[PDB]
Amino acid sequence: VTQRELFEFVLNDPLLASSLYINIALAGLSILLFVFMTRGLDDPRAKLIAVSTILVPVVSIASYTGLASGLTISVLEMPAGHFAEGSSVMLGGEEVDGVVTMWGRYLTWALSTPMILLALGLLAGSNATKLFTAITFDIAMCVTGLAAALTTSSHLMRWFWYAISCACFIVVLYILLVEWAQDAKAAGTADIFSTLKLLTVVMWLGYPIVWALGVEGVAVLPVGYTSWAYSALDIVAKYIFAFLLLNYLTSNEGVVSG
Amino acid sequence: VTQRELFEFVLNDPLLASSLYINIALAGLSILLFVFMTRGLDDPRAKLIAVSTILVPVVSIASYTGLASGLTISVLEMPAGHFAEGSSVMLGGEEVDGVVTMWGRYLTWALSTPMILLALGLLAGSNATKLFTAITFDIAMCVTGLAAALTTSSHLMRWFWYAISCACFIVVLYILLVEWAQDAKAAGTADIFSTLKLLTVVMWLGYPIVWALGVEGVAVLPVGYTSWAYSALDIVAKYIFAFLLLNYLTSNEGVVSGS
Amino acid sequence: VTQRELFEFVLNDPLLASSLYINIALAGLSILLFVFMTRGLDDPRAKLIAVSTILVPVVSIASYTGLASGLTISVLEMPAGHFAEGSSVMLGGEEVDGVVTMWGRYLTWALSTPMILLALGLLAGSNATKLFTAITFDIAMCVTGLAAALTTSSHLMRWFWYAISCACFIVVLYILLVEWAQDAKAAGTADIFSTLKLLTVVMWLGYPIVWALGVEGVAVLPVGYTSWAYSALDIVAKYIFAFLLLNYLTSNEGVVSGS
Ligand SMILES: CC(/C=C/C=C(C)/C=C/C=C(C)/C=C/[C@H](CCC(C)(C)O)C(C)(C)O)=C\C=C\C=C(C)\C=C\C=C(C)\C=C\C=C(C)\C=C\[C@H](CCC(C)(C)O)C(C)(C)O
Ligand SMILES: CC(/C=C/C=C(C)/C=C/C=C(C)/C=C/[C@H](CCC(C)(C)O)C(C)(C)O)=C\C=C\C=C(C)\C=C\C=C(C)\C=C\C=C(C)\C=C\[C@H](CCC(C)(C)O)C(C)(C)O
Ligand SMILES: CC(/C=C/C=C(C)/C=C/C=C(C)/C=C/[C@H](CCC(C)(C)O)C(C)(C)O)=C\C=C\C=C(C)\C=C\C=C(C)\C=C\C=C(C)\C=C\[C@H](CCC(C)(C)O)C(C)(C)O
Ligand SMILES: *C/C=C(C)/C=C/C=C(C)/C=C/C1=C(C)CCCC1(C)C
Ligand SMILES: *C/C=C(C)/C=C/C=C(C)/C=C/C1=C(C)CCCC1(C)C
Ligand SMILES: *C/C=C(C)/C=C/C=C(C)/C=C/C1=C(C)CCCC1(C)C
Ligand SMILES: [Cl-]
Ligand SMILES: [Cl-]
Ligand SMILES: [Cl-]
Ligand SMILES: [Cl-]
Ligand SMILES: [Cl-]
Ligand SMILES: [Cl-]
Repeated sequence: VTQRELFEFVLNDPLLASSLYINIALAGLSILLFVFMTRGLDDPRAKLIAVSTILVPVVSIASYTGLASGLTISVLEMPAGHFAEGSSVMLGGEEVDGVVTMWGRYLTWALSTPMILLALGLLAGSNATKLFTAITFDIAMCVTGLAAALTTSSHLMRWFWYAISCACFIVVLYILLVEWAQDAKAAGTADIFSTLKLLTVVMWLGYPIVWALGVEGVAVLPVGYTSWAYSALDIVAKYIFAFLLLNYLTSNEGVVSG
Repeated sequence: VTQRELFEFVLNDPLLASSLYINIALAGLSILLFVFMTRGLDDPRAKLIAVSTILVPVVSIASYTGLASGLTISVLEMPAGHFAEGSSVMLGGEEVDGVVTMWGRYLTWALSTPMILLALGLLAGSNATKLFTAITFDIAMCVTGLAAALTTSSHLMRWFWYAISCACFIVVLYILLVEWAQDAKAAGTADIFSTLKLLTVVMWLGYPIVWALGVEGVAVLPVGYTSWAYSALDIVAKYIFAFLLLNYLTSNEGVVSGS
Repeated sequence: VTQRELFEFVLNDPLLASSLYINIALAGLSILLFVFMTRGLDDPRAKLIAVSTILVPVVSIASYTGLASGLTISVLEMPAGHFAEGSSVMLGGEEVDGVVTMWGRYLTWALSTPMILLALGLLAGSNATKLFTAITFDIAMCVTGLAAALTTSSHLMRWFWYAISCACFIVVLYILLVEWAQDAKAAGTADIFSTLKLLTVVMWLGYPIVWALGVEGVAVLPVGYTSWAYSALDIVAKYIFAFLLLNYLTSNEGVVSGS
């Protein structure tokens, strides 16, 4: 399959196309809004938190460009027994075996989610040890999930990588729910943290669910539905999450200064 | 050549399959042990050393799964003049030109090795400059080793990359043997450091040798033995190494405190 | 299109081959020269700058080896509307459609440019916030540049990434020209920083110009000429830039010794 065919496949499919191009527009508009909102920051620690946050939609716009252009999408055949094995996709007038694997999402999450975690950790006044733990295991979760999506030799290996990824995820969840909830009180950011933490935990839990229900998993959701589900999660987990963090940050630059 | 053909290819050859699936379980079992061993730590600095150390077997289980699943393995045709050139593999009933390239190892080494170094550097009370130097050259060592294995155009190029990788390695060896060995004194970990240090250097020194002997080098060793050589080296350079460091840490948390 | 075909295409193409092999040599000689020059450094901060600087030619030799070997080169077909669409390369013995894409340059810039910036920011006495910002957007610039060259589906998509990459570039430019220019005055390195600042801004502006003029862009410059333009830029932006920064550092260790 050609990159252009996958690019044409995205266009031609209103559902799939809208899920991608809307976030290219939204992520781009977010970057511009966030830069305008924080233009007045003077404190370097507050600025560090703002840059880290702004990088979230910066990575997002590139991720969606990679997906919509076909650069980071592949057509893969599922292993023996996989709920979607034997499926076909059809590019233009031709029909090919396999499923539309949008691995570009999983790959870029390894870049954007560490930035969400770094911004949140700093906001909560975390120490280096916890930031390092959250971030490394977070990256490990994103990479093993990518590996699971790219494995086509065995149906079991796929879910095994999915398990490894879930294990790394509980670590991140633990420091978010336990560790940082405490740190935030000592930092004077318990209020905004509890909000972002609640949002983060609930929205993030959605990704592995969507993964299991879409073509990658048990395939009960079509490609266009699974994509909008992720694009919807991103809109909250990234764009509104960042708007709320930066909205607070610009009104509380002094508290975050340290 | 599909991923499916490489997966089962690991089978039908218990010599190769064992070296892989065995470390998957040893890595996982090591992770469990370490987590319960370090349940007592409370010092943020001692906690850093532990997490850094625990990540080694974490990257290892994923690395072996990538290899075992056929995800990070390929069949490459060696260049003219290469000893393994003109070889076949046959992923089943059909035989194809090339050799079984397990690049999956070299790729993850750029992730695991930096963590081993992070742990050691912290133990010795190293400063940032030395940590930065060790980790950057260690990563360069791994990536060029990976490039060496993927180069199929020229035999001399493969060896040129090998040479570059060796130059980066001496940089790591130098900080281990000369720099940190001295920092460990001011940190008060010279004792445990010398131990881990001696272990690390001897074990790492074997990876390039294995590479040179395996199918990607002179090809005197079979993919099964080379895989076991590495698999054996990891058990020491990673798991047992992690245990020694962690064992010390749990018993001497106040030594590496400074928090 | 095999790696070998690419490796042989470079050879038998004097322009292209010379733009690659010459810098494998210049990078290597630069590494030796810089190590020799910095031998007497003792302050940890002074040595951080030096190591960060030396890593520039280390990444560079590996980059050029990757290109000369054919490992990081590919033949791609340009999208409709591209002034290089439907082009032929005549690779090996048979004419092949597409353009020789040396994407290995963009891939390694993501590793080398952050080191140039770390060295400069340190030289200017930058806080961690500006260093984080400069380096992350620099990496974003490089990765989206690589994505642009790797995009064959749409012509518009290629220039859009180029646009995103440019946006990231202005952040780096602003930090160099606005932020660090003022910081260097407090760090007592105003003179040398302003010099390296300018050399850097001028040479870096050269890369997107070459990208746009070369085969990746409007194609007014054939592959061998686009390659020499990049190789000429690297000699100034990397090797002589590093030579000048180290020349200053070794005569002013105390000025940047700080902590
Ligand atoms: C808006 C935007 C993109 C919009 C896209 C749109 C609308 C696409 C529409 C597509 C359509 C309709 C498609 C239709 C299809 C076919 C249609 C057809 C006609 C063909 O048929 C169909 C029908 C579905 O099939 C991008 C912005 C993109 C924006 C970018 C790339 C911005 C970059 C900014 C940066 C990078 C600033 C950074 C600033 C910083 C880091 C500032 C720093 C300060 C701190 C500085 C310090 C510390 C260094 O001193 C701070 C205080 C934090 O601000
Ligand atoms: C146990 C495990 C895996 C076990 C696997 C086994 C037994 C596999 C067996 C396979 C077989 C027999 C195959 C046979 C083949 C048949 C093949 C065929 C296809 C036919 O079937 C045949 C026959 C040869 O051919 C994994 C764990 C995997 C575990 C993972 C991925 C864990 C992640 C979590 C961590 C590492 C927590 C970390 C917690 C930390 C760092 C907590 C923090 C504390 C500090 C707190 C702070 C910093 C947050 O404040 C600290 C003190 C550091 O602990
Ligand atoms: C010189 C060199 C290479 C030269 C290559 C040449 C000339 C190639 C020529 C090719 C030709 C002509 C080809 C022709 C083709 C065919 C021709 C034919 C005839 C065959 O037909 C044709 C015609 C085009 O088609 C490499 C060096 C290569 C060098 C390397 C790889 C060096 C590594 C060193 C390190 C990594 C040290 C590092 C030291 C450090 C970091 C020291 C640290 C100090 C601080 C210490 C601390 C922090 C640890 O405490 C410090 C102060 C920073 O120095
Ligand atoms: C901007 C993107 C965000 C916030 C992405 C978040 C992604 C996750 C929390 C993904 C988790 C997964 C698992 C826990 C199991 C395996 C599969 C994944 C990758 C979907
Ligand atoms: C867990 C894995 C470990 C500790 C791996 C260590 C690997 C090395 C020290 C590899 C070194 C190599 C060279 C010095 C030369 C070229 C080839 C390599 C990659 C095998
Ligand atoms: C050693 C390499 C150096 C100094 C490389 C510098 C590269 C740039 C400044 C590249 C910038 C680019 C853009 C701003 C737009 C898109 C294309 C690029 C990647 C050429
Ligand atoms: Cl600042
Ligand atoms: Cl993303
Ligand atoms: Cl802690
Ligand atoms: Cl590993
Ligand atoms: Cl030092
Ligand atoms: Cl480079």
